[PDB]
Amino acid sequence: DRSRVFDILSNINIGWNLGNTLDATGGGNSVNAETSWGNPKTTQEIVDTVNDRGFNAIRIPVTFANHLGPAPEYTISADWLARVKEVVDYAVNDGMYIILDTHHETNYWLKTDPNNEAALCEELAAIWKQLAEAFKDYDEKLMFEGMNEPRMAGSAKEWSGGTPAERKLINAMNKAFIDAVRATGGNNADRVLIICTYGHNSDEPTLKDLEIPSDPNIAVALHTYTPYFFTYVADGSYSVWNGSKKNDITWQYNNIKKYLIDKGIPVVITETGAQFKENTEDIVRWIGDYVGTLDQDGVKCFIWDNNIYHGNGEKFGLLNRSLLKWYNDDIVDAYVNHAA
Ligand SMILES: [Mg+2]
Repeated sequence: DRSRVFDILSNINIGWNLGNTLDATGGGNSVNAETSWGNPKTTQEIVDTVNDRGFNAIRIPVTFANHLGPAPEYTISADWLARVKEVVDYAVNDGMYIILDTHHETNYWLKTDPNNEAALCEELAAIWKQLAEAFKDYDEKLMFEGMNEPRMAGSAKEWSGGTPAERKLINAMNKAFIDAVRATGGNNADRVLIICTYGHNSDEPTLKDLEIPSDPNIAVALHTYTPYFFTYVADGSYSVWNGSKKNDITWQYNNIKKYLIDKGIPVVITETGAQFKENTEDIVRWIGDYVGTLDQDGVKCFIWDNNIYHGNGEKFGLLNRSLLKWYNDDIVDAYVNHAA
């Protein structure tokens, strides 16, 4: 029975990612990494604003690599650990549901070479042991997500669920993550731990090869920016949403129900969203079809928000953090009022 995890997740309206922030990789071994991709330093007020709008869950992506000491201890720089804790505490201060992950480790040490399994598992465990210790006394609203889109960057199947060998490696890494956290005890004994597929991919072969831990306090995370050609800008992309492509969402969701939901495994969509293409009305309709599909089985999602809206880049921005005002209240309304 995994009902405790379902109970905790049911308290979430919809979630929000503090993107391009603690996950940013500039600045070297410095707290300045946080602002290295152009976002302002996070404040209590920024977090309050997210909560107040109706996003009562926040995902805090963090890239640790540059703040780590040498193997085998991989000691997290004290200044960085303290700053990560400060940001998590903004959310705890507001009684929010929280996901803390490791993030762009994939730029550094987290390269899914099956021949390097031991070193990979050991580094992931060494990092999570330290995080679990730091947050050992935190309550059940704080969840850990072991990895983010773990893959081999540049590989042929980087974004299609990788290879069978890589997927076995992911299973091993998910276990190492769970094992390291549970070993620290305290509230970490039953904290919700969120494992993932290769690249957070949700294609059938990827789901089919996913090992499900016997640990009853886990959830499986996926990233479904579906359809890719609506949500991203690429040759072949479109900004119009009239429902004709809803099938792309339905098909994929059916594989998620087949392999996870209908088996009683908790699923969380820890990233999704649609880049702004001067198509407010279309995104509002897509949200209805996409989030409405997840709502059928009470699956929760967290929206990616990188604070990019007017400028160049992937325009996932929703909250203008400097002004504490939302870039687009119609899109934001559709998200937070999804259950209405
Ligand atoms: Mg306890």
